[PDB]
Amino acid sequence: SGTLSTFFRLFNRSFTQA
Repeated sequence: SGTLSTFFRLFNRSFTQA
């Protein structure tokens, strides 16, 4: 479920870099 964890990991990582 959850998910949300992963989605938040890719969203934060992508926002930080790029």
